[PDB]
Amino acid sequence: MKRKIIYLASPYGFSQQQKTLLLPPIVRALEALGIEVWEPFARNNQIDFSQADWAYRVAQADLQDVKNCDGIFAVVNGTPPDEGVMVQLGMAIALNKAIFLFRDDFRRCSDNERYPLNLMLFAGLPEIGWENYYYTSVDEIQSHDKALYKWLTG
Amino acid sequence: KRKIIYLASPYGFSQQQKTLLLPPIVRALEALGIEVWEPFARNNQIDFSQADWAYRVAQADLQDVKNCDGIFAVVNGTPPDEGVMVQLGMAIALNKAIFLFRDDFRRCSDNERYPLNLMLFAGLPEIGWENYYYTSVDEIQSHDKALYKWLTG
Amino acid sequence: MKRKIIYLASPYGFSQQQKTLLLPPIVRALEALGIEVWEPFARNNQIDFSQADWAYRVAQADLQDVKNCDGIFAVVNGTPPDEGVMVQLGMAIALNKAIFLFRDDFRRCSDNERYPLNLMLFAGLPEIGWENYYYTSVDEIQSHDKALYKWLTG
Amino acid sequence: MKRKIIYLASPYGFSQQQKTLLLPPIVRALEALGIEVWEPFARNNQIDFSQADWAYRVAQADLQDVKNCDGIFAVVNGTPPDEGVMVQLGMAIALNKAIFLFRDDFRRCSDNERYPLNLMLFAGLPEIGWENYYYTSVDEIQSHDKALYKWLTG
Ligand SMILES: Nc1nc(Cl)nc2c1ncn2[C@@H]1O[C@H](CO)[C@@H](O)[C@@H]1F
Ligand SMILES: Nc1nc(Cl)nc2c1ncn2[C@@H]1O[C@H](CO)[C@@H](O)[C@@H]1F
Ligand SMILES: Nc1nc(Cl)nc2c1ncn2[C@@H]1O[C@H](CO)[C@@H](O)[C@@H]1F
Ligand SMILES: Nc1nc(Cl)nc2c1ncn2[C@@H]1O[C@H](CO)[C@@H](O)[C@@H]1F
Ligand SMILES: [Mg+2]
Ligand SMILES: [Mg+2]
Repeated sequence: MKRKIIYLASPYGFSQQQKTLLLPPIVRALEALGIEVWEPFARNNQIDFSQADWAYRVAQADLQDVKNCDGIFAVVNGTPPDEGVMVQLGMAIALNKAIFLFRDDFRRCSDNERYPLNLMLFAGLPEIGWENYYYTSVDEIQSHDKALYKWLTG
Repeated sequence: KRKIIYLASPYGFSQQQKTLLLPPIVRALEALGIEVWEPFARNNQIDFSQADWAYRVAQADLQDVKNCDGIFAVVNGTPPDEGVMVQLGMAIALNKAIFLFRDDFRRCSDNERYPLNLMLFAGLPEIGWENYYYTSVDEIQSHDKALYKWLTG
Repeated sequence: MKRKIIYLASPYGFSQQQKTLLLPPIVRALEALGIEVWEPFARNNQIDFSQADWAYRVAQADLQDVKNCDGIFAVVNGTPPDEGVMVQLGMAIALNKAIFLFRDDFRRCSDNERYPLNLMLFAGLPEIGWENYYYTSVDEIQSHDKALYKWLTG
Repeated sequence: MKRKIIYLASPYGFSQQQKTLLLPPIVRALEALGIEVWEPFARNNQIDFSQADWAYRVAQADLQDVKNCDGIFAVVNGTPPDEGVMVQLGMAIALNKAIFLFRDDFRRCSDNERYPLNLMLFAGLPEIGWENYYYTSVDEIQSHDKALYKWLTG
């Protein structure tokens, strides 16, 4: 059937080693669920970075990808989470996309007891049961008891 | 008549920043005839004894961005605040007017065109985005920049 | 009560509003205790930024000032705390300077349950009683029940 | 003769995927030069993390490790660099250890023209030729033309 499209938002493309070693396993786990993965660092591989307007066109391309995804899978590691990822997450919330968060970072960093991060990151998630959309390890992505799988199966 | 600006900032996280940094910016925005929605003030009366206060603040902030006319996002720091970034994103996706403020003199970015991550500028024009980018509090009321022009059609 | 030299390490010089509104109140609070305050953004205001070596000169003068102060007063607001403040805090720890920390940020941001920040920031403070060196408001700075006041009388 | 000891300071132990996949390749790059690698997350994995005082014990062990290493190899990826790495780098500078910086993150984030990061990170490096101590990929670590190799071989 038409594979669901996930926009995989991450800061992992800014580092040589992270792009090479951290992203492929996450892409693989998502694809093992039957997902069509739009990964921005891969999807922008061929830009003419010769050109001065390259940054604006990457921004417009990323904006179109988020508007056309079915859901976002946002890597929100780091203190704080990446600002580009955060802009993409807020776009997804406002457009009623499916929302899934990933953080295998064990530091807690927040102003509230309910959420391990700034509360805005959870605005598009339900009040009760948001943890089902919150993944804390790559091997958890495949879980039939978590929200990504449930969302794929109607 | 007056347009509504959502003033997104991390300045409510420090007692000193909330009292000393925010009022001057609120004053500058109001002196242009803008009705300013400042989230830390607008949620002063939310029951912070309750466990669900974080969810109610998040929905209130989401509703405010949906109902504001523009966002005025304080994007100081390396990197800019993540909640501000989420709210700027809602605003871009909802076709709100967008204005950015950064009086931080550090450059922190992935590109030479823009002083920050290019996603922050996704909702601004390709040419002339700098007219929407304020680098000092006293620049806010400048008649040559985008905020004043936006009020006067 | 002695006139000891405090190096006042902060990121508040990087923002125009912060430099003029947040930093002076902390300078005054320390000076109200009879401290000689070494504030780096003012102390290096007489440097020649016109030529390209100004960053190496400022880095060296900051290093000397930590070498010669009696204690550091590190403003460790932000998520995370400022990296230059962090380097200078590490210099002061290794140099056995007195250590005092300031955080009026409400957000707890940490690896661990003992301390509100990354544990390394506290390596130079006692195992028990470190709270007495940890200041969470401008008003608290002058309290005679906290370590800064007692250090001046020692 | 005793092998030179490098303290490998990084935030990579806070993320399960980063600890597993990013650290081993760097440890191997350093060991292939004959270095004894002190990596803090592994060196403290035997501490009893059920007890409340573990945070203090890790801080003191990290402090002692920096005092007893010959050099530090500081992973300063991220915006900004990790605050614990920064404290450990500051300790290393004040204690006249050899200093080496690693950043394969292509984002530039700084207050100056000369350096790609906050100028304090370079205070322990010479004014001229500091780039020789600054590594931008795992593959560069072994370069016979950069400062680590020269430091090992007199
Ligand atoms: N320079 C950039 N290149 C690419 Cl391919 N993507 C970028 C860039 N800057 C920001 N982004 C986008 O924003 C996030 C990283 O900040 C990613 O989800 C996505 F890559
Ligand atoms: N705790 C918070 N309270 C309020 Cl009223 N707003 C918050 C809170 N945490 C995050 N935010 C929202 O996100 C931004 C700061 O992260 C602000 O624009 C806005 F306040
Ligand atoms: N550009 C800088 N100028 C001065 Cl005077 N000090 C600086 C600069 N960049 C970093 N620092 C120093 O490091 C910290 C800020 O990162 C301060 O404690 C101290 F100011
Ligand atoms: N929880 C921590 N455990 C260990 Cl072993 N080291 C830590 C911890 N938190 C901070 N650090 C130290 O500071 C840096 C990470 O912030 C590392 O160089 C070193 F690990
Ligand atoms: Mg099919
Ligand atoms: Mg299955």
